[PDB]
Amino acid sequence: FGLLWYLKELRKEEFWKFKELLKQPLEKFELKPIPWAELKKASKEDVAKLLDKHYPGKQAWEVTLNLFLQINRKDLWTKAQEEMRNKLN
Repeated sequence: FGLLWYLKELRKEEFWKFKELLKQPLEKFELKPIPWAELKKASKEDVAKLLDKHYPGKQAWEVTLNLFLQINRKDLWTKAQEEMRNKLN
């Protein structure tokens, strides 16, 4: 779960916002939000698994990166893009 490598960097309040945003309408991608019942006491590892269950493929990364921007972690956005660009070489 390469997603978890970045998710682990969220501090407590940023992670709470991240989970709340996952349950709300995802208007930029017209995807279905994660049903709220599934995020009851979800740890960082659990969220990484839910992202891969619900938004497999590039979708999970698209969602996660967009949420990073909404919770003011553009540092993590930039790091994730850098990894993805390095994979294209």
